[PDB]
Amino acid sequence: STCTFTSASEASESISSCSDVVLSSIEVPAGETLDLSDAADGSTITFEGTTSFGYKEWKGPLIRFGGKDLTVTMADGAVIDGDGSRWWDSKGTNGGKTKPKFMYIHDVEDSTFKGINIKNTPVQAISVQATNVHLNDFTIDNSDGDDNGGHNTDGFDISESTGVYISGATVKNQDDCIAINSGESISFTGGTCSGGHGLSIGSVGGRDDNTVKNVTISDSTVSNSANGVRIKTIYKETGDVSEITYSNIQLSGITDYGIVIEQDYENGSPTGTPSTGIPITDVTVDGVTGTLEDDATQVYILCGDGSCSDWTWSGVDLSGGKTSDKCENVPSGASC
Ligand SMILES: *[C@@H]1O[C@H](CO)[C@@H](O[C@@H]2O[C@H](CO)[C@@H](O)[C@H](O)[C@H]2NC(C)=O)[C@H](O)[C@H]1NC(C)=O
Ligand SMILES: *[C@H]1O[C@H](CO)[C@@H](O)[C@H](O)[C@@H]1O
Ligand SMILES: *[C@H]1O[C@H](CO)[C@@H](O)[C@H](O)[C@@H]1O
Repeated sequence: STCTFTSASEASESISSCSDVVLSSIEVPAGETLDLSDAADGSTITFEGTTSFGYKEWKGPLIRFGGKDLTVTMADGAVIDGDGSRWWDSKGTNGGKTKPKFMYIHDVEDSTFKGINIKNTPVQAISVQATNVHLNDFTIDNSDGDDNGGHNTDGFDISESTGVYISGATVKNQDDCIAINSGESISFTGGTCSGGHGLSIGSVGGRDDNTVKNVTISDSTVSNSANGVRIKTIYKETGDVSEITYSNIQLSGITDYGIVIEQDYENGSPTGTPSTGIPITDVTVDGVTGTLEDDATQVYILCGDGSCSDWTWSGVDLSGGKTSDKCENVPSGASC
């Protein structure tokens, strides 16, 4: 007795009483969240047809998950379409129109999301605040944003999580493919990132949680993006970044930085001066290869005095771009 919902109200009202849920071409009203947070433990949720959202300049989120032992999937041909170009104005979260957050995978545990297919989010696509979740074969296609004013269209923003396993994601966007602001035991593998800002740890600091530990980013590609591999920490803040592994990352058409690790962020931009309250230790880089554009820098490491240590750097083989003469306090295991 699968429950089939054709409206947001039906879902919100009835989801908790259902073990098998079908969300059939829901047109979510403007200014409302498609609220699935009261989903029954152990239930299955399937998206069918096109899920859409009415236009309002508000903060979202457009979709909110919640619960335990969930299985979330998409029917053949199904898509969750944010139709973000309605909001896009080249300013994203920094100005212009108020733009809603898209998908919150918050207050979720021991659940698997499979084949989630998303197009044109207003700003950031997925906010993850979860425990022991698998996010498999996602497609987050914000490629329309390149010519239609997309900005801050992050793939996965991760914070306050433990055990988040992303596999097989494809992210076409205008900002970070993934951004880990905090978390423990986070992995991203078999990913295809294009258009944006790369595979990022940070910015780290100034939040409720400023600890990143045990991150593995591997077997993935990053194309036509500002950065390949990145770790950013905030000037004069505290936290800890450790046990980070980048393995078998292939880059193409990188425009800014192949690998960039810097401890000098303030107000969303580099100051040029690092600080030492957010140590970055036990970082392994093993096999980062590919191509950089003419004005890109291969490697830029801007660490505080003593605040980056115990790095294991090998197989860094980049072609094109420039060599930095601005690196500071580079760990013995590494090189610009
Ligand atoms: C770092 O993260 C990995 C997960 O990315 C943790 O290892 C796993 O633990 C269970 C134990 O059976 C395995 O089934 C999983 O397959 C493991 N995951 C992976 C990707 O290998 C690992 O223990 C963490 N390291 C710590 C906490 O020291
Ligand atoms: C989802 O929406 C329903 C009605 O739309 C509420 O009753 C429920 O609390 C949740 O907000
Ligand atoms: C949600 O759906 C259930 C049926 O599964 C209804 O009983 C309820 O009133 C709401 O429509």
